[PDB]
Amino acid sequence: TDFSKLSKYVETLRVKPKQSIDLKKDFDTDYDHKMLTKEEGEELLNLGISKLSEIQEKLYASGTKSVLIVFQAMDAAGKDGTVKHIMTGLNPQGVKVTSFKVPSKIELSHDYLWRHYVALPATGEIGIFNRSHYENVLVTRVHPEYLLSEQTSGVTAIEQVNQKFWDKRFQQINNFEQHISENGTIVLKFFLHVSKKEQKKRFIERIELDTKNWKFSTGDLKERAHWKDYRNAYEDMLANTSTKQAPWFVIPADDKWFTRLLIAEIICTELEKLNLTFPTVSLEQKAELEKAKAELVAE
Ligand SMILES: O=P(O)(O)C(Nc1ccc(Cc2ccccc2)cc1)P(=O)(O)O
Repeated sequence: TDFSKLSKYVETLRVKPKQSIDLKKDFDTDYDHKMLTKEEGEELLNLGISKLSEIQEKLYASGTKSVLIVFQAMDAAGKDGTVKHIMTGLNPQGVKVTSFKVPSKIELSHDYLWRHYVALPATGEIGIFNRSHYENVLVTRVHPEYLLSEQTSGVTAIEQVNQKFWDKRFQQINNFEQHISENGTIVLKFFLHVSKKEQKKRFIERIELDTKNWKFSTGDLKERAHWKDYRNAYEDMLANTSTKQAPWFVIPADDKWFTRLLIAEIICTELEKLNLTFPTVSLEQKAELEKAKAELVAE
């Protein structure tokens, strides 16, 4: 069955703990051997959103768990659109998106995890980090001068930054994710993997659409010039922070409907392992219900 074929492909996207990573070679930005049509993918994606909605309702109602979903990607990979698609299927009461911008002055007076810790989901809730704590081994690794504005980083000069520094943040991040995973949080992390070619095509398409044009600010393409350093930082990150307990998935991003299908599928699969059910109505509660109803009929 197609779904079964989809389910098998999905497992190839999970980053194994003791695996090495080459994003050019070991992971696709688009997939040729798609086991379904686009119109089928849209159908299935819609079933996924409804299932996720049922899960969210059960989670809010009864569950002893929280859920944290992380999105990282290069610009124009489809990250915001994906977040938005997932989100509008869900109850706003139980879901919270946090897009972490450049740190505030206050946030810069705490360690780099603090603001992420502060924003964690409460039990019964779903938190989505659109960008995350991982920016601290990505954008700040490509742009290590940013560490000089970090009063907690202990970096007065970029020569001080080396591989041990990054290893040490990887260990911090893992410890953090392990702690929350051992205290009720399900952690799931998605890297939307767009090709340099497709990013260009999307950038040009945005530049030529007058409806979207006004959102461009000076230097929005700067990160594309550091494509290779980002690739490197992503590779090293993915090889050292995917655990069985807090896995990374590398999602091909060059076809958006498919990217969305995959993420919805993985989230459903993973949260289905919690065996969430609605509360059931005991005899005592049943009695109360029938008593309440009799009072209304008798007014
Ligand atoms: O989903 P939408 O909101 O319609 C699009 N978002 C978007 C974000 C930033 C910009 C400014 C910009 C950035 C780089 C190159 C040229 C222009 C334009 C549009 P999209 O994510 O679908 O592209």
